[PDB]
Amino acid sequence: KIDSVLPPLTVREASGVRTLSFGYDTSDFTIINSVLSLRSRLTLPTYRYPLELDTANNRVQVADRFGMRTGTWTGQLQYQHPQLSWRANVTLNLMKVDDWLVLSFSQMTTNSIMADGKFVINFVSGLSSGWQTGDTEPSSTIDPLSTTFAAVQFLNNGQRIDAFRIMGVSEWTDGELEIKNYGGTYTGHTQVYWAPWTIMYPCNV
Amino acid sequence: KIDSVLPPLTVREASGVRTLSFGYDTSDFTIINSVLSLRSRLTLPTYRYPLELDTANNRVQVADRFGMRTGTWTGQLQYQHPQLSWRANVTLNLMKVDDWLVLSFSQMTTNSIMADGKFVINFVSGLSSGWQTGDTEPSSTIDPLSTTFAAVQFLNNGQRIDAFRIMGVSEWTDGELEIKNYGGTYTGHTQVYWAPWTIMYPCNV
Amino acid sequence: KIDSVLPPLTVREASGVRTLSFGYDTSDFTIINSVLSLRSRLTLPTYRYPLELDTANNRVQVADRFGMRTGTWTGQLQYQHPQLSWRANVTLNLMKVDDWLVLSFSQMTTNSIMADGKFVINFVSGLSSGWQTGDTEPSSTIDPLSTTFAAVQFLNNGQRIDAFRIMGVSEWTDGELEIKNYGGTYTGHTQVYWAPWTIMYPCNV
Ligand SMILES: CC(=O)N[C@H]1[C@H]([C@H](O)[C@H](O)CO)O[C@@](O[C@H]2[C@@H](O)[C@@H](CO)O[C@@H](O[C@H]3[C@H](O)[C@@H](O)[C@H](O)O[C@@H]3CO)[C@@H]2O)(C(=O)O)C[C@@H]1O
Ligand SMILES: CC(=O)N[C@H]1[C@H]([C@H](O)[C@H](O)CO)O[C@@](O[C@H]2[C@@H](O)[C@@H](CO)O[C@@H](O[C@H]3[C@H](O)[C@@H](O)[C@H](O)O[C@@H]3CO)[C@@H]2O)(C(=O)O)C[C@@H]1O
Ligand SMILES: CC(=O)N[C@H]1[C@H]([C@H](O)[C@H](O)CO)O[C@@](O[C@@H]2[C@@H](O)[C@H](O)O[C@H](CO)[C@@H]2O)(C(=O)O)C[C@@H]1O
Repeated sequence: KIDSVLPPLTVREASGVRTLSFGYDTSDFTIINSVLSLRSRLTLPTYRYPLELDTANNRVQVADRFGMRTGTWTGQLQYQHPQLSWRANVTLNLMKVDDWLVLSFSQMTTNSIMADGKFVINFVSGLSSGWQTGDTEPSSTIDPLSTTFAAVQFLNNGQRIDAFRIMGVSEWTDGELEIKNYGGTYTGHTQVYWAPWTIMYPCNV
Repeated sequence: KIDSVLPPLTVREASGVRTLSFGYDTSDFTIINSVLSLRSRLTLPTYRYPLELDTANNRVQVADRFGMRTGTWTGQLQYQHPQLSWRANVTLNLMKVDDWLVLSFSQMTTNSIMADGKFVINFVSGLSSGWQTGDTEPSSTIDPLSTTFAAVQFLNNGQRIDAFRIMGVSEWTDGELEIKNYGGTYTGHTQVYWAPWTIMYPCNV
Repeated sequence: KIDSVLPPLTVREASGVRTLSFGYDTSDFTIINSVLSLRSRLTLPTYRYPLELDTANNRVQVADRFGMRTGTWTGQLQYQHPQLSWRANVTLNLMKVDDWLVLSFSQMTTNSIMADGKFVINFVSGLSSGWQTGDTEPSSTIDPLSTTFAAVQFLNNGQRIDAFRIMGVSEWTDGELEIKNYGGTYTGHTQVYWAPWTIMYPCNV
């Protein structure tokens, strides 16, 4: 039947007995259970967010949402001072940009404030869909995480007086974000007009 | 002749017939068009920017430009108010840091301004090489995207008066960036000296 | 002995002699030194920081420290002006967030200052463990890299006068960071109370 044999196939006549064998690369293959098997089958790694595998085009990429994720918080902005405290209905815009959380305040009119004080935002409830309270937790306990200025107008018996307020992100406790108002320029007033302002802090959730 | 046969190769006599055959692992291989073929050939993924494959060292990395990309815009800064509007020749420095665009203003001397108003930057033309107009488009329509303060000196005509201006990134339309000046401290003046200032906004291009 | 063969094996006959041969997918395999060898052995890429391979779960991810790395600098904050200069003992908090370096100043009381001037931070020494001087080098030479406002109180014979100071990150030279105080509101004073403030600049180290 079989006259000759071509590689990988070879016939070795050792001890007057002709034996047929299959030749293979030792580092590539191995015989297990009397079959040709691959030595070291390479398993492809998985990817943790913000890295993702686009299975449709077999491409690894940074998730789009990582650069920008929007949301809103609806609740009551709490002003706190031992001698004066109030609640104002606000809706603030939120945006996750990389490892930062940005809060955007639109203009607002509030009751009067003391020379210094605290603003508290309770994220326990009020977040738009897709957002969890934990998503607003800062990635550091350093105080302050960031400071910004808010431009205001103090209303005092008809006259509008331009001033500023310095605001610092200082604490986060069980979903309550605390923004300290260290001070700034001040005058006796009845009401405050706040121009829009943004504040951001590190957040890796 | 052929006396013996070593694995993967095996001989089986069944139904008075002796048939030789090649022994293979069924999860590693198969037979396609009567030849040994690999089952499940693993294809290596490609990478979308800012991820890149350094082919020279077979290493996946984040592109260097992602952390920092510089540029300049040369044009006319437009101040807009219904009762007053002007154009000033400026060159502002630009830097792309991750998913942020930073605009850096050098000191400047401009005509007088109203208590509030708009600054417009037309990116349709004026960008340095490598930059396209689309590269300045914000990644969100939230208003404001960011706010900052600019320190100014109002020339009363006899005296130089220190004040501030609050600036907010508010809109981008077909290459025109709009920076609103909500207000701040103010006095009657002939001209404005602006100290340097920076403003940044989210941008994922 | 051997009655017949089966695929991959074939016994083809030509030119008067019958020969046994092994069949293979020519794209998948080849013969090298008369042995079955695979073509195109896939080599897995390595990863450059902030990308890393979690070997335990065979997963590629962004390093945790990339989003947040804390530290402290302890030294003397140097104020510089041709007609006045001093040194104050400070400890400032530092945080690396992505490609940004954030400096956090706690409240401080310093000696009096001129209408404008420079603040210098010498990172050559004073950094907490894990931090090198090179880690504070900006990723661009643009001036200013960033500006912020500091809220101050000018102390002049017991009276406290609220004002602001504009601060810009302007230069880094051999470990010395320079923060220019372009100006802001001012009055004659003997000492300055500074509210807390943060400033950040691009840094890809
Ligand atoms: C940060 C923020 O949420 N800013 C709002 C603020 C604050 O909610 C508020 O001033 C804090 O004290 O209010 C602004 O005006 C809105 C406010 O007056 C509410 C009160 O009901 O009405 C909104 O519009 C109403 C309108 O009053 C109705 O007559 C109408 O039928 O429906 C509208 C629904 O929107 C005001 O826009 C403010 O500028 O003071 C808007 C800020 O965005
Ligand atoms: C943001 C920005 O671009 N700031 C510039 C500003 C503004 O261009 C300007 O003040 C807006 O009104 O100008 C600063 O000064 C430059 C300005 O006066 C221009 C006017 O020609 O000249 C520049 O230097 C010239 C110099 O005037 C010529 O005599 C000389 O032959 O060439 C020089 C270089 O072209 C001024 O630097 C300003 O300080 O207000 C500089 C800002 O960076
Ligand atoms: C940024 C910083 O390090 N801030 C410190 C600050 C400065 O060290 C200092 O005021 C610069 O002049 O000091 C603070 O605390 C002070 C002590 O450092 C000082 O030894 O004693 C002071 C009272 O006698 C004061 O308590 C401050 O000014 O509050 C603390 C701050 O974090």
